[PDB]
Amino acid sequence: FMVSLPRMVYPQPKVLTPCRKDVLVVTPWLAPIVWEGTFNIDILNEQFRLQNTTIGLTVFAIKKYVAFLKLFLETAEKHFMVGHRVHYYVFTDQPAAVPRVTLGTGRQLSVLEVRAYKRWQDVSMRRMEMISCERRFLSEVDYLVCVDVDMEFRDHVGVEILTPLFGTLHPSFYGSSREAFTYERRPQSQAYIPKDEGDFYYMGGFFGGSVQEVQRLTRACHQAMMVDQANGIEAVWHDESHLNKYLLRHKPTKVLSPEYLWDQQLLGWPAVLRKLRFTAVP
Amino acid sequence: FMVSLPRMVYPQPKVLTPCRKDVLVVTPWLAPIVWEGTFNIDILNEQFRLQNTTIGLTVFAIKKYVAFLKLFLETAEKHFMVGHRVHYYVFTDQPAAVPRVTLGTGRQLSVLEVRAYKRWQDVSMRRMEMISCERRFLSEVDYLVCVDVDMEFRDHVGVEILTPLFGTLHPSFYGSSREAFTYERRPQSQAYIPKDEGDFYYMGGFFGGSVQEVQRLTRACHQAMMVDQANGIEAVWHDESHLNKYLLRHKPTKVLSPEYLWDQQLLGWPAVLRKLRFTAVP
Ligand SMILES: O=c1ccn([C@@H]2O[C@H](COP(=O)(O)OP(=O)(O)O)[C@@H](O)[C@H]2O)c(=O)[nH]1
Ligand SMILES: O=c1ccn([C@@H]2O[C@H](COP(=O)(O)OP(=O)(O)O)[C@@H](O)[C@H]2O)c(=O)[nH]1
Ligand SMILES: OC[C@H]1O[C@@H](O)[C@H](O)[C@@H](O)[C@H]1O
Ligand SMILES: OC[C@H]1O[C@@H](O)[C@H](O)[C@@H](O)[C@H]1O
Ligand SMILES: [Mn+2]
Ligand SMILES: [Mn+2]
Repeated sequence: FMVSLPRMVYPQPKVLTPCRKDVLVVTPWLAPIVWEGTFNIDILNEQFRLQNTTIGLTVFAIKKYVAFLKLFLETAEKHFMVGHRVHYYVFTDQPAAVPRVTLGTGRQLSVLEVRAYKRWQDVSMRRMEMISCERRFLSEVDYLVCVDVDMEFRDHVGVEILTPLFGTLHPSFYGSSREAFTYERRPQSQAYIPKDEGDFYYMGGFFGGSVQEVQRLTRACHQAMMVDQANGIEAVWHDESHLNKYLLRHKPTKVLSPEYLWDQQLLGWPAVLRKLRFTAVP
Repeated sequence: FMVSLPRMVYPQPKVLTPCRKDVLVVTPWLAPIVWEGTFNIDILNEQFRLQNTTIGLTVFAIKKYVAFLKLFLETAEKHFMVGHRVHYYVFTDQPAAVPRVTLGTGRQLSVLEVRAYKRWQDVSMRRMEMISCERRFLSEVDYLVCVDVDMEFRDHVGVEILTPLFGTLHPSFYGSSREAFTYERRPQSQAYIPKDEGDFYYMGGFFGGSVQEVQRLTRACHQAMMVDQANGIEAVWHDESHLNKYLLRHKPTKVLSPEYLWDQQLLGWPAVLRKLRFTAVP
């Protein structure tokens, strides 16, 4: 039951003036592509607060990556779903290395101890298995957001992202034609996508959705990875290749612009990006 | 469980070329606004067929309005959800006057006999009550679409419209500022909207959604109309005023452009409309 909004005073949307004329703001399957200027966060905040929405955020910090948690969490506190209920799930082989970061009201952190794998490829790839865990998220949160830890928030990341299923435009490929995408190209892999298929190249470092849709996606990608293993093939970009195959065949209901996953050292600050919200740490 | 799409070959969406630059294609609460050029119907058709989607279409044909049914249904057959399962629900005081129109496969028509009210205002207004009926739609269709009968389809009206809750931009007001909207302005009415509120002016002749959301909307508008009656006030534009109050406070998840409800005699064929899909019959 969606509760009625209260009276609100805000600028009228005008149908004969687009917000943004410089970028695609809706996919061909009618999913919004989230850019600054496309959303009124006051409206969205109302809608999601009236539902008492809880967002879970998953992050893996294995081996030396535990060093990135302090900045990741400190800046999450400043920028990520502020005002909403948040549950951080920190998966680590080193529980005692998790920094004690002061949280705002309505926000909590759980440390989930996991095995470290030796190869950084397996650490990255096994996130899907670990995320898929399963009864816990279903009882505790409405949405799950799944990110890389070697990152910092610099600007607003809020309920505008929430939807049944989302992926994020990889910042190196948003302007590329599809044959340039680094999809897995060997037919022997479950992640295979031919040169004439593909909508976008999604980044493995930022995806999410409802708990149900996230469990579906992580289960399907883990199954597909196990099939590849049994067959002696490792996809070119590991979990990210499978994520891309999944999202090709199960279209996301929102797509995040590269505002939401950017690398300023590698790519600068183009005029098309009005905000750099979540960025790579050198 | 959303089933996997098959391989498909279609044009790549390019994030640095918008489809449409001339019109707003997404609302500030991240609802798509459906214009020609924003959707790939082949993708949407796949998505909805894999769900075996059934669409119900409600139409009232009371008193002399039964004359409009032949053209309405004949042209629906040519343009409305072709290839999908369709159930037409024709509400009439004259069952024997319903024309025998030949339907495509997978499509059916039921005639629901109702009382005629004397005043065209009450005939229009009581649609909400009649639509809200209730167990029947829940068992028989996935979505309900609710339209005026004095209309004809001229072009494609398909699954691009389907969503939990939609309204349609009134063709006389899409370019107007909000204080020009003919919302009910008396505070004594449940339909009241102040001059500094409002996103759009939605047309009472074309709305829809999931069966659940449509039942919510029609129930809320009927309750609000009964309150107004008890209080001796009739809103300026009857059901349409209440519809507008509802959609202000419960935002639609898609908005249809005026392609979907147009009057060529009154308003011509502006360049912003690439297609005139469902049009007023003189
Ligand atoms: O030794 C490792 C390697 C990977 N990761 C996790 O896997 C993510 C993906 O790896 P990485 O950020 O190195 O990949 P990149 O962004 O360079 O593609 C990291 O953010 C961590 O969250 C980890 O915790 N420890
Ligand atoms: O005597 C009447 C008056 C109204 N209607 C139904 O109510 C709708 C709304 O009325 P109308 O189309 O006259 O309103 P308008 O489009 O002129 O605002 C009509 O399409 C019919 O579906 C009807 O069936 N018989
Ligand atoms: O081509 C795909 C790759 O692009 C790189 O820029 C990124 O650092 C990698 O993790 C991978 O996503
Ligand atoms: O101002 C609202 C009105 O606009 C007219 O153009 C239309 O014929 C009416 O039914 C009503 O919608
Ligand atoms: Mn990373
Ligand atoms: Mn009409």
